[PDB]
Amino acid sequence: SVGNTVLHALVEVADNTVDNTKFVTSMYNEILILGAKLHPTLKLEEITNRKGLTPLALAASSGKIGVLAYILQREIHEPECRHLSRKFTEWAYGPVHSSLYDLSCIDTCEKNSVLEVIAYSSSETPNRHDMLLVEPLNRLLQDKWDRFVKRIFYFNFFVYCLYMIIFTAAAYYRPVEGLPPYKLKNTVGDYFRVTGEILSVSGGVYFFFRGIQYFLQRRPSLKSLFVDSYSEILFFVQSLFMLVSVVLYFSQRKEYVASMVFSLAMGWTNMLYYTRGFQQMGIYAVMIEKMILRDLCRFMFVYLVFLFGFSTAVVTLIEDGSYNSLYSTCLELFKFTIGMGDLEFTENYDFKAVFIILLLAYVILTYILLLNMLIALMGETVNKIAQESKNIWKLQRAITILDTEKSFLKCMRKAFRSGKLDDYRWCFRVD
Amino acid sequence: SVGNTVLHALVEVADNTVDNTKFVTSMYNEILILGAKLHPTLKLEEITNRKGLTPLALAASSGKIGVLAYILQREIHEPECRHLSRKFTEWAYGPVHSSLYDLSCIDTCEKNSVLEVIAYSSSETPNRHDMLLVEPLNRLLQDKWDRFVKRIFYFNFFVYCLYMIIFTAAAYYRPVEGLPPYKLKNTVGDYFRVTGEILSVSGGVYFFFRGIQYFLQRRPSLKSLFVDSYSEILFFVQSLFMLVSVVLYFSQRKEYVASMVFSLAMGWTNMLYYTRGFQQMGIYAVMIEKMILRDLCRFMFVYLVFLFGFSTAVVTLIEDGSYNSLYSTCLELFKFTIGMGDLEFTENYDFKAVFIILLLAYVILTYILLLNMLIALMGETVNKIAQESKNIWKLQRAITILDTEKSFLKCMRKAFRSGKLDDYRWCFRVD
Amino acid sequence: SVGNTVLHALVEVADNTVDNTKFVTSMYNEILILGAKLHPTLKLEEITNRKGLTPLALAASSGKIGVLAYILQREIHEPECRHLSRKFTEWAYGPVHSSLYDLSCIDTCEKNSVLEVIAYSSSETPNRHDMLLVEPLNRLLQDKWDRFVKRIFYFNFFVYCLYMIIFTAAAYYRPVEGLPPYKLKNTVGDYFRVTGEILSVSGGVYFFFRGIQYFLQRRPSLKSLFVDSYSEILFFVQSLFMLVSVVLYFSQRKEYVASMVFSLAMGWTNMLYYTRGFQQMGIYAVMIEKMILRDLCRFMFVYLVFLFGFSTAVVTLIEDGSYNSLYSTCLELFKFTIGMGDLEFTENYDFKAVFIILLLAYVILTYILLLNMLIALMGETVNKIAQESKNIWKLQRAITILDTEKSFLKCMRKAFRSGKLDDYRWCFRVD
Amino acid sequence: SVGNTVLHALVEVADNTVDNTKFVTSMYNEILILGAKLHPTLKLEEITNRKGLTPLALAASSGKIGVLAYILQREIHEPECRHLSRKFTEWAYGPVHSSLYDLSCIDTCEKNSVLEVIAYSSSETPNRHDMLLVEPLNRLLQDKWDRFVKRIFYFNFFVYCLYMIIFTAAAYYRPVEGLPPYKLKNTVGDYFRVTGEILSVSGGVYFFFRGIQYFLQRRPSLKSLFVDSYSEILFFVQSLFMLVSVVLYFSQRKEYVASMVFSLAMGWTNMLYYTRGFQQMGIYAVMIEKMILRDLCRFMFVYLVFLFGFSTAVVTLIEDGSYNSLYSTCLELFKFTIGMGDLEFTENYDFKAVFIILLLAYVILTYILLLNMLIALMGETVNKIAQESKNIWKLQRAITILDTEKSFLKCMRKAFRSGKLDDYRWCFRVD
Ligand SMILES: C=C(C)[C@]12C[C@@H](C)[C@@]34O[C@](Cc5ccccc5)(O[C@@H]1[C@@H]3C=C(COC(=O)Cc1ccc(O)c(OC)c1)C[C@]1(O)C(=O)C(C)=C[C@@H]41)O2
Ligand SMILES: C=C(C)[C@]12C[C@@H](C)[C@@]34O[C@](Cc5ccccc5)(O[C@@H]1[C@@H]3C=C(COC(=O)Cc1ccc(O)c(OC)c1)C[C@]1(O)C(=O)C(C)=C[C@@H]41)O2
Ligand SMILES: C=C(C)[C@]12C[C@@H](C)[C@@]34O[C@](Cc5ccccc5)(O[C@@H]1[C@@H]3C=C(COC(=O)Cc1ccc(O)c(OC)c1)C[C@]1(O)C(=O)C(C)=C[C@@H]41)O2
Ligand SMILES: C=C(C)[C@]12C[C@@H](C)[C@@]34O[C@](Cc5ccccc5)(O[C@@H]1[C@@H]3C=C(COC(=O)Cc1ccc(O)c(OC)c1)C[C@]1(O)C(=O)C(C)=C[C@@H]41)O2
Ligand code: NA
Ligand code: NA
Ligand code: NA
Repeated sequence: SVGNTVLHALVEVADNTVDNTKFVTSMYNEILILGAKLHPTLKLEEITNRKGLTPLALAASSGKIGVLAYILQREIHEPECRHLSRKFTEWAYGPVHSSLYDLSCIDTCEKNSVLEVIAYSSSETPNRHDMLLVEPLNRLLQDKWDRFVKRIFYFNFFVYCLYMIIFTAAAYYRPVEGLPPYKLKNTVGDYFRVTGEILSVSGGVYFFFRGIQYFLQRRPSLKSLFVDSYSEILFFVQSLFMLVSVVLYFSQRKEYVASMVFSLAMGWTNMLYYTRGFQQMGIYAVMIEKMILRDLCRFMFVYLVFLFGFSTAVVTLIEDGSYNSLYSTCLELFKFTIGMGDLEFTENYDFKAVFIILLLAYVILTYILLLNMLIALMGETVNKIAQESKNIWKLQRAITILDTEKSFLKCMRKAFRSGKLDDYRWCFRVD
Repeated sequence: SVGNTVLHALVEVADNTVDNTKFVTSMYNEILILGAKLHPTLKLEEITNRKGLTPLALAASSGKIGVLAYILQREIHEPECRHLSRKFTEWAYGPVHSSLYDLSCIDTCEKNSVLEVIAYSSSETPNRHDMLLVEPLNRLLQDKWDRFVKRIFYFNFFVYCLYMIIFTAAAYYRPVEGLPPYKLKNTVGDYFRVTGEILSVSGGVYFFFRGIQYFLQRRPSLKSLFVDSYSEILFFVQSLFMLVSVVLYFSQRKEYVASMVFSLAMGWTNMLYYTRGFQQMGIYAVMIEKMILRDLCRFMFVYLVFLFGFSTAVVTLIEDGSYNSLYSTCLELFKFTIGMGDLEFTENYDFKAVFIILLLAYVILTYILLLNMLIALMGETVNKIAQESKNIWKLQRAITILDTEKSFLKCMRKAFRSGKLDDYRWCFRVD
Repeated sequence: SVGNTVLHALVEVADNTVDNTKFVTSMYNEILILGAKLHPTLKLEEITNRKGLTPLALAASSGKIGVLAYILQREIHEPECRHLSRKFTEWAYGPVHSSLYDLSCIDTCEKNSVLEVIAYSSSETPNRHDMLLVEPLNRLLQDKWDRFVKRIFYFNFFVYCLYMIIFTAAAYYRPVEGLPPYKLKNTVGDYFRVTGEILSVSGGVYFFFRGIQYFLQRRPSLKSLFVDSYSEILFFVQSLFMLVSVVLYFSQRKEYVASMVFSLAMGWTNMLYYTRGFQQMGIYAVMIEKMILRDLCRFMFVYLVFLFGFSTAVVTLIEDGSYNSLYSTCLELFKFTIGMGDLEFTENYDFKAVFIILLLAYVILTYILLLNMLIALMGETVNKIAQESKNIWKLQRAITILDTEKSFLKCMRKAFRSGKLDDYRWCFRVD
Repeated sequence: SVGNTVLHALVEVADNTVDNTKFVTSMYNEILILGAKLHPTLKLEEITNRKGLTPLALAASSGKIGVLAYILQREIHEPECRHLSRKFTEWAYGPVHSSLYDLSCIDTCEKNSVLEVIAYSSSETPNRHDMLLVEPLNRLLQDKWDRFVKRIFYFNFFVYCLYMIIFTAAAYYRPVEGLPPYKLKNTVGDYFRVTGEILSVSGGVYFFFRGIQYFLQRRPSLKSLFVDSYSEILFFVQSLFMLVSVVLYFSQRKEYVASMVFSLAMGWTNMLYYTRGFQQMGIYAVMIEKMILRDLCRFMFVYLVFLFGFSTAVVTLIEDGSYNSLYSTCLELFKFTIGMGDLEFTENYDFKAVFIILLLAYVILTYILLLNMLIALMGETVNKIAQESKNIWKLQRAITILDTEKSFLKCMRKAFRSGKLDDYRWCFRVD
């Protein structure tokens, strides 16, 4: 009905349990063998459904770990069936076994490769996180990293550091005259300043168009828009602030500074994107992302409810006879959170006992709030957050490898390890 | 002796263990079959005890989850006994099993339904918390939520937000002249102000009478008054502050403001009641409630003992030669807890070493106390607090559904799924 | 060699493991039966060693919980041996079994009873903590609590509250003239003041002599002096401060205030002693004690090493050209711990970069210290600290019951449950 | 190929698992027996590879705890093979077994002893950490500690305390005249000052040469430089600061103070080195070392990225119309971390909303950072950090014993327990 065959149904049946995995594996193997015996001329696994996914691509995209692990490491040691295998063993010693894997459909299917569907999954799949631990995929990604992607990624991080340093210098040394745009001066420092500004705007345009390219190629669902693509959204919003700053700058508004500094701040925090992909340092940025997306909404809602309620109570209580505004009272109550609450910031009230009782209740409740946030987050420290962060680190490495391979910047796409070692299957030697 | 029958004794025997659950289940099944064979004209499970509870209602109210799960999903596949079943399976596929459950006695018994006794239990029962996860009850509550209760609850939350915004505006813009009540002025701003005040008092009266209705219909035991009914108590106390404010306002006392701001503060914090029912955000309000009721007493007693002891020591030590009162010293020592302790807030003493030693001991002991509070709370985070909070979220969802169904605001009570599909058992189709 | 018999050796063999406990139980039963058959006229278990301990008292004092549990609940249902049993079951129903336990040697041996050795042991024994959960002992202690000790303990806590309130009032309203003792005034307030002072000194003398009595009766080893007897030490030191205050007061030194306030502070914190014995509120009172005795020494040593090192570095760096003392610099660096560190508290230096680097290093290191303290304490929260706190709560209840029974304040010692129900064995009915 | 024999390769087989440990045990026993039967005159285990390691030294250095445990406790009870054993039982009681272990190759091999290779390994080995718990090694190290090393270590700690007190006094009382060196005055205070300075520089020279000696003896790889030899690196850097201070002092620079205070601060914090060796107190210093080396880098990178980004945004936003420098803004934003952030530290801007939004975002993000650091560190508290800290404590105790034995300060190296009890195997009695 959906253009698929029995193998896609087999992929759908599996639920990453031992018995169902073995059942699906047995059916998959027997069906492949019988299909080869019935139709030796047909490629059984190359039929794509209406979504353009092969059974291997469907297993990769659907989060079916057992099926993917079986298929990628499938090996056959009987006549009339060796042509259906993907793994081939070259040497068999005690501790080490050297074997050739098939890179076909893993690096490219011309629509949807295995690494692409794994990396660019919706993140709502059951356990895609561990799919990169499968031997051929793990070693392929590590080889791609150590070969050429590592240097390219470090170069991109260095270039981003230069871009941010130039942006910081250009923004720091912005002229303080009124009503932009500003006329240049013959002093060399001003030529360096405008060169830095031009480079900053160029980088902003680059990130803007890269963000548009990402959103058009990925087409986020608008429900998982922030769950995935978080770093891309932050880079795009930083570029949006940069371009709004350019518009305000040429529109003769000093409010361009209001945009620019936000972009500047975002730009520096966007260096955490490059931190992700490091085994030790990337975990921290991953945890920041997950806390902001997942655990910050409820805390900020409850905290702002308490802050607004008690600030409205306090500002109602105080009357002039300084701080008479709701904003000032909100700031004074927020100061308690940062350990700078005066607790006698005004005397412009009647019923001092009421004012002090309100502030003490706010303090006690706010510390209860912070304590409950801590407790709620520490309830998830039993192997959950650590495993999730290591998994996201692996996924970021995979995504970086895929993006760098997509760019290649050399008009040359060849990045295979062993080559076509007839069975031209793009072998991959693993020792 | 208490008007009950053997089935209620069977309910009492069970203790939510596998062996006793199976034993009680076997006895219940055999008793029902034999009773139907002996008295085919009698409804065996409809006999109520002195408390008006059927054996199903007793199992639900008593926290006997195994017996409840057996009864609600009871199915019979033999002649002469099909009329004793509640579950009826109509289709049996691999992944799909479509069945009709019996809603009789779950939505209403005319005195005590299953959902009512589960939701309004004393909370001291063994395992009521997971009773809402039993398939017919979970599906029924989710159906009621998604059907009509979700919109009504969101509307009530929106109306409460409007009420609180109006109250905040009316209280913020209160006149600052002396000796209320204040004469209405012809300016439109004062017409809006008095309209907002009238609406605020109307909402206060509404919450006051709803609190009275809740306490009269529930009749809390005065020992679990705060363990359950916490949100209702907070709403009622907020309304009490509002009405005391009205009395003081018309009694020509400025002290009405002292009441009003507390109500205002409480009103905003009472928005957390609407937060409960959200799977992610409601856990925070649940944790706040549990910490205030359970853990705050211990910490507040120990902290106040240390604060009062050291403040009495300090105020005794200092002598005039500002802060000479016990209240001022208590505030100055409290300031250490919020990171604003001066540690040299006065020089009006002899024995500077004694004063500084007292303050340092207070600081060290207070941080020891806060550390031990953290430790004691973190000792309870091993899958306990999180599970309790998820359970309370489910219970609040059920309570919201029951209250909304009780109101109905349409002079129409019927909210059944499948209707009378002869055996008119108010079927509920689950797929 | 040590005056003991076979039963004491059997007690020593046990190590609170299932197999060794069963072995010791079998040997104890068989040797008791054989001894009764060989010497029917002798009481086998009444022989005491050189320490005055019976085998039951040795098992209780040595922390051999399995042997104690077997002996206290020993029951015999065969002829020629019933006289060797302690438990006597009178009724055996399904949910309830009504039995008589032997209180002989549990309430008194005239030297060392079971409850006395359990409560007043060094606390270094293996599992004295769970010995109070043994059915006869748990029910006996709960019965003693609910019968008469509960009211006496609450009365003592109330009297201590009155004593501390009187002390706080007398010390707060101390005269501010120089050179005590102070001549009285005919105003009634001064008569109340001197009456309060006399009552405060009387309470101090009472606690002084009670502390002496405790230390003479227990004779602490001076190595477990603080691990046990912590509350008694705090009460004794509070009384010592009171008596030193009396001496300084009559010695014409204002330094009596230096003593008095410490006593006052200690007195208020000593209310936590009465908090212990409550299942919930007592936990903090337990945990604080442990943190002071166990976890505070190492943290304070490391923290003071860092504080003193960086304070010496800073005070060396700064030079006059206010804070030039080591004490002032130590206070200014301590202020960082309480969130009140200025970070520019002086400009009296050369090399501002060095000063700021030192302060930033101190801040980062101190927050690492606090973080590592938290981490180390949280590493022991996996059922260890909480269980110890519950156990110490039970032990404090037992100690309170024993002390109250020792006092009795009625010239009447009998507090047995069932009496001499021939075999007059001071029965205790458990249902 | 590497100068080894079969025993070394067999030792390399083990991976500290039960099955491979048993396999290696059986093969090692059979190889030794057959070699003795084939070559009775040869010492089978004395053959060293190109690294100078015996199979025992290889098992110890390679972190093969099971093989080491078997070899060190090897015992033989058959003829023609007793000469191959190391453990010899002298008495066999029920709870006590008194046996003689062979100290040969444990105290010295003349190149690489067992204790030396265990203590001075790279720390990257699988399970060297628990090798010190092997009965002969644990008892030997405890015997060396209690015999003579405990007093020597406490003497060294006392001498270091005197050195640091003298250094603190000499640096505190440094003259405040310009342009060192300072001329000695005839007043006795300056004689004490110059004596203290000479002693401080002498201690610095001592630690400098001891650091060089250590680095020459170990030759760290420069990649594991800080993970092991952290304490020696800190002592060496303290001495480097001392000697740079000496050079600047005689170079007529006041900047010597800039060096001296660092060597003062480090010196006091280097007392934590002596804290290691206490069971309870040393864990804190171990945790500080691990926190600094492992976790501080990533947290400080992310924190400094946020601080620098928002400081650049804020300093760009503010314009003169005080704090106009990036350094001042960085300090003002750092103040939020220590609870002293003003949140209105300047008004020299336009767009107050932008400034306040930036500061609030920085505050919220920084507290998210601290919360995530806490969470990440608490995720590793499930028996991981505590066990590693206890292990490193045991390692430091062993290192202290080895260094003290290396010094001996008595021109006498003999420290064996039982001596040559014929078979002169340097027996060690364990009971
Ligand atoms: C798009 C979103 C969701 C976002 C954009 C801005 C407004 C952001 O605040 C938030 C909301 C916020 C505001 C204030 C405090 C905390 C969170 O979170 C990010 C967003 C969140 C941060 C903090 O997190 C990071 O950017 C670090 C980071 C971690 C992992 C990544 O993969 C990453 O990719 C670039 C970046 C930085 C800001 O962009 C920033 O510099 C300022 C001034 C505000 C931060 O909104
Ligand atoms: C009736 C009780 C028990 C209660 C009423 C008042 C006085 C309360 O303080 C307490 C005690 C207290 C006082 C100061 C600090 C902490 C706790 O807790 C609640 C009560 C507790 C809070 C904080 O908790 C909440 O109301 C949020 C909430 C969570 C879950 C809910 O189901 C809920 O239902 C409305 C509300 C808000 C206050 O009502 C408030 O706004 C002020 C000024 C004080 C709080 O007393
Ligand atoms: C005898 C000891 C060991 C002790 C006596 C004094 C000096 C003490 O500080 C300590 C050390 C100290 C000093 C400063 C901060 C923390 C700890 O701990 C107790 C001692 C510890 C405390 C804090 O702990 C408690 O007394 C609460 C408590 C808990 C459990 C109990 O069984 C108990 O019995 C009375 C008391 C209170 C003080 O006595 C006090 O009021 C002042 C001014 C200092 C405290 O020394
Ligand atoms: C060589 C390193 C790695 C080191 C040397 C200096 C600069 C150090 O800061 C660090 C980095 C640093 C800076 C500021 C805050 C935290 C960490 O960590 C240590 C180093 C770390 C510390 C804190 O840790 C300790 O020395 C305690 C300690 C624990 C365990 C040990 O075995 C130990 O051996 C001596 C010392 C103290 C300093 O030496 C010090 O006194 C000052 C002023 C800075 C600390 O650099
Ligand atoms: Na904290
Ligand atoms: Na924790
Ligand atoms: Na603070």
